[PDB]
Amino acid sequence: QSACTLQSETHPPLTWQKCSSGGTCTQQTGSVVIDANWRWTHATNSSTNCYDGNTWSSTLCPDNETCAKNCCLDGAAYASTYGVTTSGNSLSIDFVTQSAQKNVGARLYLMASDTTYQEFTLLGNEFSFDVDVSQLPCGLNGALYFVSMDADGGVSKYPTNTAGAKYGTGYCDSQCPRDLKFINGQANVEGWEPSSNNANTGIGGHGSCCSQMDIWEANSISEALTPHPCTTVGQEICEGDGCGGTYSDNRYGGTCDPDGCDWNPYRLGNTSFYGPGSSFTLDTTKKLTVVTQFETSGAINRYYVQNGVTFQQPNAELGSYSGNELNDDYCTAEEAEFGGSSFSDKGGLTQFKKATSGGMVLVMSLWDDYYANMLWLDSTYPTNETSSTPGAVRGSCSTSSGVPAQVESQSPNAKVTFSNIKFGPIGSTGNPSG
Ligand SMILES: O=[N+]([O-])c1ccc(O[C@@H]2O[C@H](CO)[C@@H](O[C@@H]3O[C@H](CO)[C@@H](O)[C@H](O)[C@H]3O)[C@H](O)[C@H]2O)cc1
Ligand SMILES: O=[N+]([O-])c1ccc(O[C@@H]2O[C@H](CO)[C@@H](O[C@@H]3O[C@H](CO)[C@@H](O)[C@H](O)[C@H]3O)[C@H](O)[C@H]2O)cc1
Ligand SMILES: *[C@@H]1O[C@H](CO)[C@@H](O)[C@H](O)[C@H]1NC(C)=O
Ligand SMILES: [Co+2]
Ligand SMILES: [Co+2]
Repeated sequence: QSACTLQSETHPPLTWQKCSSGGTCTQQTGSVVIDANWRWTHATNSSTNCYDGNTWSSTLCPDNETCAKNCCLDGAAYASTYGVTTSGNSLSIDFVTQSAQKNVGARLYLMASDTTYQEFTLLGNEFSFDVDVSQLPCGLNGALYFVSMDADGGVSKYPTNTAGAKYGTGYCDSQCPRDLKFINGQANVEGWEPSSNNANTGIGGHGSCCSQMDIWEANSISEALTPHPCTTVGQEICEGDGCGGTYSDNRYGGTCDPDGCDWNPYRLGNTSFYGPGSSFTLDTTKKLTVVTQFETSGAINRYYVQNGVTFQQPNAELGSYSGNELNDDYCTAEEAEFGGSSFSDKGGLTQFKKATSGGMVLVMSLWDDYYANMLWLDSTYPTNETSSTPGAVRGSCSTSSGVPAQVESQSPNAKVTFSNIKFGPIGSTGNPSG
């Protein structure tokens, strides 16, 4: 797609800290950009929509190439349309925003310039952020994560994409998402099927795969840390059901692991660690700090800080594994005890290290789940299982929770706030900000 300018595009500014092994930190100034799927897509020469509701224009978009030629992405009114605001080092995303139309959530990328994404090399480094999840009930997910996207949003590889990172192009993740309207400089109208339960979305014949580090998927009830490897590290198109992921009938596709080696302290047995109020170690009614460290072995370490008190990731015992480091032994014990082979099939932490060794883009989002109601995060899943099934219970939410239309109606003013991002060598991000 190209870019149009009927609506101006001004990326909300966002600062973050780059910290040094020598003990200082230096402020960086970036901005955030909303993903292309949230934008108005219209004809290059008029205001006629190329996509509306969950249907493509059959005349403007008779095939993927003609559609991309005929159509452009336009600018975003971040606050008034999308409920996205920033202030200094803080980013807030509202759940439902009513303007001329209803918007639900957002997916945002951290930019280096107004036309390029910021890249981070995670291996050897740590990433810290503060989060307020107090206004995230059952069924919602405020996510902070990394994906192996191109810094230019795909422009250099696919010159029929001239919109680029400035307009939030080039997304990929371990779900190999097929809901994307543009992939590799072409539309995704071919094979498009509208969602039966979402007036604004559908699933196309192509998806966009790449490695994904889910630092944080969470609400006020549950949180999870999950690396996802793919057989090809970076962005790659996939065809139909070969994509696997949420958007295919068979979740286990050809290249990415859509489940990951997940670590949810509640799921692992510690039901007192994270939740609302003073009965939990971490009180989710209050802001907390989350630090994630990528040691060069390929293992992942985690600690939290709240009100000046520090907590390592809680210990877990699972099969022959015992500890709090997310390492090969944890991931293979998890597959043995909970079931499945997707993570190991796609090459495990060894394959995942190939992604963290290179650059990845920072993503922050807020979403509800039109496929499984977020039950995998915060409830019992599958819902016919009980506490006697290892790993079935992931949080205390009812198995009836998280119906999108219901939570959108009942909790439209839900929101997530991410703030105080700090990145640098392991051991550096707790030092004084600059
Ligand atoms: O009996 N089993 O073997 C079994 C295992 C797992 C089952 O549910 C799957 O659980 C995964 C881990 O919670 C889920 O993966 C998560 O999916 C999210 C949505 O796509 C994604 O954002 C997250 O990163 C990922 O870890 C998966 O969705 C469940 O199907 C069921 C039975
Ligand atoms: O030793 N510490 O590091 C430490 C940190 C935080 C502590 O308490 C928390 O302090 C927060 C900031 O003052 C409080 O949050 C603020 O509460 C206000 C009143 O409700 C509210 O208006 C504001 O928006 C909010 O940020 C929090 O309640 C405290 O628990 C203590 C020690
Ligand atoms: C949960 O984790 C916290 C922090 O490590 C710990 O103090 C507490 O004892 C744990 N509780 C259970 C039931 O494992
Ligand atoms: Co094709
Ligand atoms: Co280690």
